[PDB]
Formats: sequence, C-alpha cells, structure tokens
Amino acid sequence: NSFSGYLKLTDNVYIKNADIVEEAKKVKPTVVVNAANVYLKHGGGVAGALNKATNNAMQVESDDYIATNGPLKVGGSCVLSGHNLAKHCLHVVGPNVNKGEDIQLLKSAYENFNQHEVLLAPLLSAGIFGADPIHSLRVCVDTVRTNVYLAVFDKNLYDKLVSSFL
Repeated sequence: NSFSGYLKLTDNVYIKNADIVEEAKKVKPTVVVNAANVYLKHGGGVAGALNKATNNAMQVESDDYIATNGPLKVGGSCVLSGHNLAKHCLHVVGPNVNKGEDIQLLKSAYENFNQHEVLLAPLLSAGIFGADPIHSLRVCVDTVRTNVYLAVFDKNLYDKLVSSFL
C-alpha cells in the first residue's frame, strides 16, 4: 500500500524512523493515533505536534468532546476527526509514569488499537510520558493483532529499538 520504507518486526507490526506528522500528511491514513492525555490537552510531544499541524482544529474539537463527555480514563480512547492528517484520529491515553500512573495500563491502552484494521501510531507512553520505549514496543507486539505502522522520531532510539528487538 502507501506505507513505504518500514522495517517488518512481526506479522503485523512495522517500524520506521519518521516524523508521524510528515508521515500522516504523505499517507493520509484511515487512522492516526495520538498520544493523548485524559483532558485532551494537546500541548506537547506527539499531541502538540499533531494539533499544530491541524492549525488547532484538533484542540477545538477536543474541548467540545471534553465539555460533553468529561475526561478519558488512563488506558482509554476516543475516536475523533483526523482533520487534514487522516480520516480519523484515535486519541489513546497511555500511563504517564512521571505522574505515578500504573504502567500495567499500557496494555489496556494498546488494546484499543485492535478495534481498527490499520493504524499509523507512535509508541505509547514513550517520550514525555516517561516509560521505557523498549518496554512499550514489547507490549505493542504482544498486544496488538491488527496492522500497526510505528513512527519513531528519534533516530538513535529507532536504532536501539531495532537492534534490541527480541
């Protein structure tokens, strides 16, 4: 299909060193995953980058969602518009280890991916959420059964994830 340049890790998990924003703009996937928080406040990390690329439309939509439905749970998700990036955005809340949230909820977070056949996604709970990216990749592989294309921004981290994969 339109996903190009990925390394195959398993039957269903693929990985690339790429900026998820630039990869979404090129591919226009059906589903892009956002690394959200429970308030859908898209300030930094992946969320801030995705929101910026939508010219803040993602944040306006998200504020309406929260006003109607209240916060998400850690491990939970919602499906909103993908704006100019994708058909849909799956906002998924992984645990934030810097807030003391339970790392076991990472598995629950990845289970949300199984409701969608194909996804472009970041590693959940990595980056500013404080979890070990090697662990996040392992949980992903062991949990997700649908086709997931992972975009890893940092080249040094990408190389470490590939070279330590087991």
